[PDB]
Amino acid sequence: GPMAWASSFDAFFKNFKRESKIISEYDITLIMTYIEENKLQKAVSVIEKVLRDIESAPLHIAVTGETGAGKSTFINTLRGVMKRTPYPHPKLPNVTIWDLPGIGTTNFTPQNYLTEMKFGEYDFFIIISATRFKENDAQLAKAIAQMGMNFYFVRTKIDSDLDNEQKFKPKSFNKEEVLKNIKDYCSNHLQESLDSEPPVFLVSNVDISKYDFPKLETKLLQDLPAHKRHVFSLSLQSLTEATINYKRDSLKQKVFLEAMKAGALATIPLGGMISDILENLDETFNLYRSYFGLDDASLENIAQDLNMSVDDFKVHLRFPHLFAEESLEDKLFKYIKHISSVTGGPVAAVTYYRMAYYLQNLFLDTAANDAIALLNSKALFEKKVGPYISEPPEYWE
Repeated sequence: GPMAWASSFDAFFKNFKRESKIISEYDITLIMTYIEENKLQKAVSVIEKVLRDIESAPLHIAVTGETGAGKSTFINTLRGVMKRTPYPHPKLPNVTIWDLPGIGTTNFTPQNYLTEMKFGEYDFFIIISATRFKENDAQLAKAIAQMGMNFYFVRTKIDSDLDNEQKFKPKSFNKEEVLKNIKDYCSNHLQESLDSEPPVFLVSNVDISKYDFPKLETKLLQDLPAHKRHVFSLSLQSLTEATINYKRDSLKQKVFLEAMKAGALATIPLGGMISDILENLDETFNLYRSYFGLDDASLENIAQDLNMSVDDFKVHLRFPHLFAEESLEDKLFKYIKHISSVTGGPVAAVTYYRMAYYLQNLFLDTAANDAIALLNSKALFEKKVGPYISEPPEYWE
């Protein structure tokens, strides 16, 4: 009883990368304590409080740097698009990317710049440069860290410098040597002023899949408070498998907690059929489609590149057909048996909410696999219908 539901709870959250956990290990420890003491109502009120903090958590990101750093293109690419300027995210009103003028552009000291730019409103600072980070940049970072906050040095316009070098020396172009020289110069000069060797993230302003942008996103996740990881995961653009999987895992944890909130303690059965639960979940499912870029509007462009209609293209995606007919409820019985033999399942006494949980979990895993397929839509289809059953040799194809 009590001891077994705490182990399922523990075993569920053990399955996730450390930087993706939306509750802290203290939260988990508290919740497990109450479950083990047979205080499930107390455990539920903790989960409710956690979920309220998660759902209302705002995200304010300060991007500080000079105008030559392409700050505008950087900010638009984050959002999928002497005074600070806000740029709300187009899909998430509670996310705001702020354009902060370069400290060198102003004439403030670091401490005065921070107070002028309202440093307490932000979750972290991005210090951006298209060139090298000056000693004033290092002084700013030092102040930010003294305020107990986080900063990240981002060197942008990497694609422009590689292009110039490539056109300069087409036959001896060494991509990795350019990157190493750029990063080392930036690192070595920040190390002299700053107490520790700060990481420097090399990025393209127009393509967040490239260079160090993936490692940046992982470090930002890892440094944020646990409850802020969900809204930050949602704010990412679903353009890499890692980013898609960050969203998948964050939403899977959230629906697990929602299941316990709604169904750990309810006891008169709600009744209905699986078809009724699915009807009730229809708007939730559409919200999930929107998180993953699977809504009809987003699927139009991709279907065109494949000379298909959205209806055609959706034949080859799994989420539309997940529930059909071998009956559905037998498929679900076996699914539940598989999962709950492994991680115990959700803490949900109410069948309605137990099944809502599994239906949402399944939809989330499917939507994420579909989104991953969208990254390489044409090639996947062309390989699928074409004859070859195996992968091509390395540099031939």
